[PDB]
Amino acid sequence: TKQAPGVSIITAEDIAKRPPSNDLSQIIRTMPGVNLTGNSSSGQRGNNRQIDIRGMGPENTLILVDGKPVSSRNSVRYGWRGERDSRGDTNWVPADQVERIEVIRGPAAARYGNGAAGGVVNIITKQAGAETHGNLSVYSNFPQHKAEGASERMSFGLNGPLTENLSYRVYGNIAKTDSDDWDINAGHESNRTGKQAGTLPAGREGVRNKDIDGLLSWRLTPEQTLEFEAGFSRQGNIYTGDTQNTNSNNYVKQMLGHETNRMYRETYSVTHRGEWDFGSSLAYLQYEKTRNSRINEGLAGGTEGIFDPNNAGFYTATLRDLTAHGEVNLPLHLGYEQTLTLGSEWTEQKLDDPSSNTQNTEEGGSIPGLAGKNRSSSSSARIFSLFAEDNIELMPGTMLTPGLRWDHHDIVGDNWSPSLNLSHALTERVTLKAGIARAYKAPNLYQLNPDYLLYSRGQGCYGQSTSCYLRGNDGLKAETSVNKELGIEYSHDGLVAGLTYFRNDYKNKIESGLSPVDHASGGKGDYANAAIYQWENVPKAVVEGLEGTLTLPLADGLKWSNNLTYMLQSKNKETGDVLSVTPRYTLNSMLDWQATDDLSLQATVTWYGKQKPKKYDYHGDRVTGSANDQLSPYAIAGLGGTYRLSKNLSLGAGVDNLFDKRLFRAGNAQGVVGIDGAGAATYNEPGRTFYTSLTASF
Ligand SMILES: [Fe+3]
Repeated sequence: TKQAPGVSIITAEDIAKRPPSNDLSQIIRTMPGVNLTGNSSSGQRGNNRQIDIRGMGPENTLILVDGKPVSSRNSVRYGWRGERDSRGDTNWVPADQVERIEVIRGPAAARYGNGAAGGVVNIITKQAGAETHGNLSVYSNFPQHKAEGASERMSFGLNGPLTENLSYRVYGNIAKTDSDDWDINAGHESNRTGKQAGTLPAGREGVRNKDIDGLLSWRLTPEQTLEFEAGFSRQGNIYTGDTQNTNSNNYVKQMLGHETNRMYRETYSVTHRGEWDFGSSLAYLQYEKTRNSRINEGLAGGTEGIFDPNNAGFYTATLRDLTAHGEVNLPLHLGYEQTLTLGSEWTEQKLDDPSSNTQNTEEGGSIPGLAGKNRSSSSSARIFSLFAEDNIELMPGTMLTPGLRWDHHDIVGDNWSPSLNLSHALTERVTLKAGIARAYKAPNLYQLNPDYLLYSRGQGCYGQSTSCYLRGNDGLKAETSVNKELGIEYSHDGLVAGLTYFRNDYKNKIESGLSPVDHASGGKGDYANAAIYQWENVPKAVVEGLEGTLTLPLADGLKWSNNLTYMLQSKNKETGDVLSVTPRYTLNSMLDWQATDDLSLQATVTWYGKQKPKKYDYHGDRVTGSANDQLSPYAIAGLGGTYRLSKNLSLGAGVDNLFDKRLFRAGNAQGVVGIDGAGAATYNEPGRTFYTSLTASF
């Protein structure tokens, strides 16, 4: 089945039948335990939502492609409020070239090591066969309201042998998602007075995609395969006014409709796969080079994450990410039928950022230890990792799975991530599952680099109105989480019913500090001698909720599926504020009618529960007025079909958001001077949208 406790598979069939516009996030997010959320309560860049597992935030969601980590978003400046001006890392593989997606949440994901505290999404691509196969895929959508960005997507796939032991697979994609009109939020905006009069919170960023992958699979022996692949992707945005704080200047307006960031993402990977009597071997080298070219932005206060007119033009941040992976697997007939997996891992992140480390100390006074001018462009970290997993069978149907992961981070120090997963046949129809693991987060190179410096005159300073600096902290402890999960599932003859409880106890979540640890010396006027805060480790936080699935076969022809998220708690236990803002619940329902041999018809509904904004502002003070505004529960319905003309040719068509339920980004969550808060109204919900699709394949 497509749901067990902790885990979800999305198939190619699934992707086919509920096509995403462009980014996979759209379909990935319908899994139990998954939200589409920011990393923080700020609401900053809040139309740039990413995949969240169990309310742990997107930085704790590890994206793999064919088991190889995607780190590209680490090339984007990590801001005061724990957001990046990033669209996330799910738009690198084109929808129609995906074989399947694995979503692994909580204690079952901790093994994957660094940044699987939320969970792991593994995007798996279609591979070459025995014969040569190919495909050509087209999708085009059509919003009812012209404001809203339409999407167009053309991908090709082409696979097979060339020798009896050589195979290849290639794909290409071209896609475009029109940005929402600059003014789509007009009249829904938060109340904006004085200087900040006129200003608009922005709709969805557009994106242009170009993805090209090649693989060779070289099988030199019966029991030896060697794979080479290179990947080339490019995303360039279409700007529609977005800024950290929703303020404007002239440069902003100049760029409306223009490309203001481009990511180039290049991957080369060597993968050797081994299978003999004693068991199975797998090891790879990936080199990921991300170039993040974007218009220079301010780093101070309300100037944080707006285009800086003083210093106009592009800079380029460079991420070199190097990953090497080894495992063997050993069956052991030891009384207990069991299987044993041994592994090393090595990673290096090199970050060059020419712009992030260029906040100066003129207005706030200088900081002992930190040069005010031409501070290093370099951060790096290496993690070395050992692990073993034992997959024990105690008695046919029971499985006990203990594992130890050990990580050496070359700055933060040693981590021990132990794990244990039980699954238990209570009946041939019922399985009880329980898991407790300590998952791992290495601080990001922004949080960790004491040359990385943000400044506020006071509007963004915790526990005061005076000027303050926020500084990187190479002393930081890693984030750990003890993810508990207890679940039950009935599964028999396409009747599936499951309910999981999850609680993640969240130690040393890394966040902008609350207390000053120093005061700067000198500078200008009332701003002189600013406070120094660091990135610190909040001692305790908790998330808590429920995952449900129910699948009823109404007839042979007819399948009713449901996935449930219910978010019980999300508490920073220090401040008492929320971690993420997610909907109180999420119910997805598909009806799948196999209405003929050839035709198949789909109805969908999503219910989103209430959404509540953060309680406290940047000061730690209780928010007031429209900063408290919540989002009411609402639903989104869809009808679609796939009508299959032949073995060679299939067509799709349907409607997202049948009833044109629309929402509009009013701004960020809290008030600043001149810009009333928007509470939970931080994102744009798209309206009615027709779509059509075409797949030719052999
Ligand atoms: Fe300010």
